[PDB]
Amino acid sequence: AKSVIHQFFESGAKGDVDGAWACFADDAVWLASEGPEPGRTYTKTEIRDLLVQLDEMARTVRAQGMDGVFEEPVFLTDPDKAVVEWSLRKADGEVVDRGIDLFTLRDGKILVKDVFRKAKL
Amino acid sequence: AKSVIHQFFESGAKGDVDGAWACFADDAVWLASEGPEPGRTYTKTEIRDLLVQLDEMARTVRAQGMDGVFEEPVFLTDPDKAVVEWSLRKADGEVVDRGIDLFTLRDGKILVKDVFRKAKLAAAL
Ligand SMILES: CCC[C@H]1C(=O)CC(=O)O[C@@H]1CC(=O)/C(C)=C/C[C@@H]1O[C@](C)(CCO)C[C@@H]1C
Ligand SMILES: CCC[C@H]1C(=O)CC(=O)O[C@@H]1CC(=O)/C(C)=C/C[C@@H]1O[C@](C)(CCO)C[C@@H]1C
Repeated sequence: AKSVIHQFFESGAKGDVDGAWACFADDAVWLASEGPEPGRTYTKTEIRDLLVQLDEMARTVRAQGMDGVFEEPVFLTDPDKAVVEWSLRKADGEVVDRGIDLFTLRDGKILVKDVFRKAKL
Repeated sequence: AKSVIHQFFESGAKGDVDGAWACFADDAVWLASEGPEPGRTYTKTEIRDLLVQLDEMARTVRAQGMDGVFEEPVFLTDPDKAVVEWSLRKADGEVVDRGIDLFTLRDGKILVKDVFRKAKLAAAL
């Protein structure tokens, strides 16, 4: 892969939960886009179950004709940070979900995945 | 300022709506965190009222010990794009709101301000 962020999305796209989980450092956090904190902090032990959930949601939206698009990661001037823009589109192209992840890396592992999404409210 | 992004947050914090507005290109869009799009698109003519609404929003949080923090922009490898992380916090430090802006700049003006915020919830399902 071109980077550990590329590896994470490539594993996910493959359904390799274990491969994606291994992209995270043992002290990593996933800062979810919704929750009381605001957002929600998931530690590495808690992340694997999130990846299982996401794999089954991915297959369910695909069966409805939806298309999940993850843009190529763009690194910041700080090379240990990068953003990944993403969206969910109906089959014709309409966007129903859109967000961005801010990654923090350390020593080739993901240390923070900070997830944001538009509120279609 | 050290960039038009620095200028924008300097002028907004002063309540200088006109100065903050002038940071936007005439064809700029402010993509708000919430709406049906998802998010909500504001063109430059609609941004000024948003800036006034936000200006009286700031007074009401200011008038309650709440402080907003806007981090220095960090640019992408595309030097016309940058992220600004931000947070609103109570006096005692509790985080009330937190988000990130993705800026697209062009010819020294803001072309896109793409706003994302964490959703404060007990749970999503
Ligand atoms: C199980 C709940 C966990 C999600 C949240 O509620 C918030 C969060 O921070 O984490 C998750 C949200 C998240 O990460 C993304 C990228 C969602 C995007 C969607 O993901 C799909 C299902 C593909 C993944 O396989 C297609 C679509 C673009
Ligand atoms: C930065 C505004 C971007 C907002 C939108 O795109 C519309 C929306 O739905 O959500 C976004 C986020 C939002 O609304 C708030 C309230 C952000 C913080 C607040 O900004 C103040 C007014 C200072 C800026 O001058 C003080 C306070 C910390």
